[PDB]
Amino acid sequence: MKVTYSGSDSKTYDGNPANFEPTTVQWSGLKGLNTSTLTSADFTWNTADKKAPTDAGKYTLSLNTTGEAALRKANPNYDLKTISGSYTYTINPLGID
Repeated sequence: MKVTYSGSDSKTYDGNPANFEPTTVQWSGLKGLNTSTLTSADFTWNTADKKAPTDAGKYTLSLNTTGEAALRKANPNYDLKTISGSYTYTINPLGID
């Protein structure tokens, strides 16, 4: 009876910004919840500039207010009063032999 999200992903450092993939986010708590309309724009990187990072490190993203509205719109039979979650994205350092 409580909508939650979780998930994780990673890449190896390549000097390019990370590409968050919303299909790696795992949803739970409500049978039949429609998450098919969510996009990368619906989550915000919890970084200093709120942009996708490049440097090796451990980062998180959170569903933002745009994302809350999108999820609510996709589920008209419900009044989704809480949405809680955690999502971790790691950029691993590049091995140099």
